[PDB]
Amino acid sequence: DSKYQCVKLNDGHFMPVLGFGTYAPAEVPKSKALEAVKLAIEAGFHHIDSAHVYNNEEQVGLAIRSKIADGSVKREDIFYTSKLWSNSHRPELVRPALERSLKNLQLDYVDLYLIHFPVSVKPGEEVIPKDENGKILFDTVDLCATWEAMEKCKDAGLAKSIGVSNFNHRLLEMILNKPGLKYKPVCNQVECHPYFNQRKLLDFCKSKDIVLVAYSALGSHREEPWVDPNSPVLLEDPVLCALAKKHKRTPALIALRYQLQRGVVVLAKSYNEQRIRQNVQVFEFQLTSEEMKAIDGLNRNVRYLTLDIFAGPPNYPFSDEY
Amino acid sequence: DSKYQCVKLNDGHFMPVLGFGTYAPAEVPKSKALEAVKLAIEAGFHHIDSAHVYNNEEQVGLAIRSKIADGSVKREDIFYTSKLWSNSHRPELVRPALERSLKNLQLDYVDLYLIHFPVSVKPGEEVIPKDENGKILFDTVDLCATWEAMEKCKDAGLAKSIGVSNFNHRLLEMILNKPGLKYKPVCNQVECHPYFNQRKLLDFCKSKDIVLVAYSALGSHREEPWVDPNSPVLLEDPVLCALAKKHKRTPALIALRYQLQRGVVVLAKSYNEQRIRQNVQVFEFQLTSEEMKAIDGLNRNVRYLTLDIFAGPPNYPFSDEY
Ligand SMILES: NC(=O)c1ccc[n+]([C@@H]2O[C@H](COP(=O)([O-])OP(=O)(O)OC[C@H]3O[C@@H](n4cnc5c(N)ncnc54)[C@H](OP(=O)(O)O)[C@@H]3O)[C@@H](O)[C@H]2O)c1
Ligand SMILES: NC(=O)c1ccc[n+]([C@@H]2O[C@H](COP(=O)([O-])OP(=O)(O)OC[C@H]3O[C@@H](n4cnc5c(N)ncnc54)[C@H](OP(=O)(O)O)[C@@H]3O)[C@@H](O)[C@H]2O)c1
Ligand SMILES: C[C@]12CCC(=O)C=C1CC[C@@H]1[C@@H]2CC[C@]2(C)C(=O)CC[C@@H]12
Ligand SMILES: C[C@]12CCC(=O)C=C1CC[C@@H]1[C@@H]2CC[C@]2(C)C(=O)CC[C@@H]12
Repeated sequence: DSKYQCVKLNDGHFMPVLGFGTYAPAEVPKSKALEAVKLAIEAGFHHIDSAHVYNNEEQVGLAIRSKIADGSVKREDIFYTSKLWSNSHRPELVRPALERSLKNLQLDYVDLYLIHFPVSVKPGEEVIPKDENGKILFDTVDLCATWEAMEKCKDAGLAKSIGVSNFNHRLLEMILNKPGLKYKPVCNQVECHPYFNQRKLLDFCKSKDIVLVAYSALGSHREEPWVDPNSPVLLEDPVLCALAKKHKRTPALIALRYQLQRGVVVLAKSYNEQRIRQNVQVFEFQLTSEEMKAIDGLNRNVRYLTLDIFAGPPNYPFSDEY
Repeated sequence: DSKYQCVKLNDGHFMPVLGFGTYAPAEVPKSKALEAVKLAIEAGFHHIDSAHVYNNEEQVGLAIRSKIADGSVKREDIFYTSKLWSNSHRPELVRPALERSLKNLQLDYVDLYLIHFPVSVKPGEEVIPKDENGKILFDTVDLCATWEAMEKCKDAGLAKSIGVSNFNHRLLEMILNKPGLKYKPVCNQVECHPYFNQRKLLDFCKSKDIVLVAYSALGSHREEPWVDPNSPVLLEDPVLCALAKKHKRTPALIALRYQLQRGVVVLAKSYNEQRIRQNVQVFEFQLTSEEMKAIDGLNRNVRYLTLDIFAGPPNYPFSDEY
């Protein structure tokens, strides 16, 4: 209980292998993230994933400090992730954005800070800046300079570990090859589930001792207009539903356990007390090789989150094969 | 260095996934055991595996206490395993054997106690009792009764968890189907390596929430007469050597990593300070799907430890398919 399952990252820190997702669609009020994160900690989640752009870090920070102050957990046993939004990729703005997140959290450091998405937009107060014709104002930024600035955040102790999200093979290579590289990314957080299992990019990341962290592992929030409402619903999949019945679990738990067995650190968002608790059952059963092969067979090239609002610049990550 | 990778067992306890093997052939002085377990703890091993029959518990116990007393580690961060030898299967001899191990160790409890080998031999003080012409004297003991005595040792707090070693499918079912079963075995510790990968037994264990723990994962001690001197040397395999070269590791480290990635808890014995430290590097890289498949391909029905001196009784575990 005072113990939990973690993986060693390439900088020597440890990451719990089940993480709590905190993004909620625009219609959901704030008090909701506060209570959900408390419940998550209560249930046994020790890894909590957020971002500046989720507009919840005040509530998330409060939940974590509340659970430390009530004695449920110590700060050392919470692994909190934040992410740098694309209007702060300029290296002059990286540390201020991190300090801005720490101030909202009222925490002294994050355990992990990520580059949220590799397409940069113009700096300023708008998170999606637009021109007088409604066109997104993209910015030309060298992400190797952004990386340098993230490395100095780790040196300052403001982020214990640094990594990336939504990077493809070419963009990881660009960082791993950077002149004067000090710290590799510990992770690449990307969409990953049995309809899009990312085996090629997963193998690339394993070959470089980068951990792949899976978001939308339950099929995503399905929030319009980010996700099309006619994409297939992952947790309705017949093979997952059959395995869940066989195991007396649930399709979600099957989807979660698949990732754990393939060496993926898996996130799961739920703001529902029963499902938050149910998701921790991932550690209570195992899948056989034939079950794991049946789930591998489900891959169908369904990307829920294409984020094509950001397509056009060379750093848009999803037009490459991987 | 206060975190480390563990798996949850079916009784709620946690087992670190790399364990330090302490058996050495007769010719090696027992002082090497004391020194080796101190090095292993110093290198970051938190799981230590021994047995009454290894004749080293006085030394292993002293190593553990020496590292507790020096402030290196706390008792709650060592996972210590002992095993019940076959001269003590009669239920009335199970607790006296556990107490005898605890007195030799000077510990108040083991974290794990296993039935070492399912064939029983005549009770008394010899661990391999022989007749007038040097033949083993076997005994007829109902392992379900043995198991009940094991459950009472767990209830007494003298073993935090209980499990088995060298059990096959049939023998595990015997236990799982016993009327009145209180505690399933948490594990089945068996020979496991790329030449004998146990995929059938491993799948069955995963389906029953039992963790398979691999011994002889580096290809065994190769001690004669227990291991056929003509059997192939695991760590000379060209697939393992090629993956070690690709990874800038060693064939031993590839064999260890393979087990971690298939959900097996792996032991490694070394009494060499350099190799003890090297073996912990298992947490510093990852194998790709392609490399895992290539290692899967090596399976070749080579069992180093046939233990065929115990063949004949029906509980001899290695005749069955799995
Ligand atoms: N790096 C990035 O770009 C990025 C972008 C997106 C997201 N993320 C991170 O990844 C997290 C997870 O991804 P996601 O937000 O898309 O959602 P997800 O985890 O795939 O969850 C999808 C949905 O599953 C439901 N659910 C959860 N547990 C369940 C269970 N046991 N049974 C049935 N349904 C269940 C949730 O509804 P209820 O809440 O009603 O349970 C939720 O709406 C995010 O919250 C965020 O922290 C990162
Ligand atoms: N349950 C049971 O029936 C059972 C029976 C047998 C054993 N076991 C348990 O499992 C343990 C391990 O099995 P094992 O004793 O057969 O041996 P093992 O772990 O397969 O292999 C040990 C041999 O490998 C060498 N070695 C270790 N690390 C190495 C490296 N990095 N590179 C090259 N060589 C390396 C050791 O030599 P050095 O020492 O010289 O380094 C030794 O010669 C035992 O010690 C015991 O704790 C259980
Ligand atoms: C990152 C994000 C949330 C998590 C998710 O899954 C999908 C998106 C895509 C667009 C982001 C959005 C969060 C809020 C943003 C910044 C806006 O206010 C307009 C664009 C939008
Ligand atoms: C059980 C054992 C240890 C670990 C291992 O690898 C397998 C063996 C070989 C046979 C056992 C031995 C321990 C020493 C034994 C018990 C004797 O005193 C005569 C037979 C011999």
